[PDB]
Amino acid sequence: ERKYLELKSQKNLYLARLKSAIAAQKIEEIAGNLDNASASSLFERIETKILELEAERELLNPPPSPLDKKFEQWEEQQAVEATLAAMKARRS
Amino acid sequence: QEAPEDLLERLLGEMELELIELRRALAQTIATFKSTERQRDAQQLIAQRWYEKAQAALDRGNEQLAREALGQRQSYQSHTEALGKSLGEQRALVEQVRGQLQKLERKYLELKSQKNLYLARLKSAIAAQKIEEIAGNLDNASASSLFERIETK
Amino acid sequence: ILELEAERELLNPPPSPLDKKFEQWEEQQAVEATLAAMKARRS
Amino acid sequence: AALDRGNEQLAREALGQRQSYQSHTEALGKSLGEQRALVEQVRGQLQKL
Amino acid sequence: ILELEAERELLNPPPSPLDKKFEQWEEQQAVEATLAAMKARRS
Repeated sequence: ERKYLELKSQKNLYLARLKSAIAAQKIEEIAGNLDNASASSLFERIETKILELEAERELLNPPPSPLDKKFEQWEEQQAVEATLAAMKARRS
Repeated sequence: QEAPEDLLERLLGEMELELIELRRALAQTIATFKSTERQRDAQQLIAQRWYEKAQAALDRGNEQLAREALGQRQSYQSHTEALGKSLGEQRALVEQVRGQLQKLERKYLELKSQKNLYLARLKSAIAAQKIEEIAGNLDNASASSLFERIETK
Repeated sequence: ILELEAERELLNPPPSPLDKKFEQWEEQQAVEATLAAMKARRS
Repeated sequence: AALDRGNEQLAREALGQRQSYQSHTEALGKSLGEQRALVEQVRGQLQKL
Repeated sequence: ILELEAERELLNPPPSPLDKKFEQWEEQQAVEATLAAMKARRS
């Protein structure tokens, strides 16, 4: 009788360890499914879909060339300069 | 294949069941641990009571009866030493096990915190590719779509 | 009762024994400071 | 307050305890900064949208 | 439990013992620096 209850006393302890162990391997398995490139999973594998879909947007409508960026930036800086230059000169 | 994003809600939702499932069991361990603690004290008190009887039995010059009582106490004492050893070993596990879960809870919510952020990006991305797809359906001759293809009619 | 009681501990962890010492130590000085000034205030 | 009255041993434990919290402050603060660009950037497309 | 526990190690390798020394060494100086300035700040 004493031996039987002793085994039952320790029975639930391992169940907690195994169930925690079962959860322990599940948590990092799910975290592994959302880890860095070492696993290449959803958290990093779904953002790729954003990029490829984003890349598609570029192909359909090509972005303006960097030359025009300089043109608009250069002219706008002179455009604002011309407006303020005449404005401050207009002040007197 | 099922939508990967829908799983994230299910995985964390399913995981949350595991968390509470894990947490409930942890309570069972401590309660059983506390119970075993009571038995050691209860049996020790019995041994102490046996010692008290030995003191009274030893008094009045009757030593033969005391010897039997002392021998009887040894049987109980064996359990005290044996059970006490078991209690000490379990202390590390009950303390250690809480450590993983304590880190687990913080980690779990952190993943859930960032879960909705990507959903916004993807849903915006889904809309982002839809808007220029519709605009592409109404773009210039580069696509030759309704906005330019209906005027041909 | 114990396992349900154990659950209560897990949900809201009890304060660490360090704070018990902090409150006990400061309170003993806090009461000491109040009574020390009070008895000194008597004269 | 613990450092006061010449009790330095207790202060060391408190300072060590603060480090655990401080780690989260640094860690969480880094995450907040990264998200700032996305929340600002995302509104840009919709504003044009 | 061990083999499943061993799997956890493989998926996410634990930090090397070198960093343990780095954090332990710097933290001991970090707390030392804070308390050294704190006690010096006392006077």
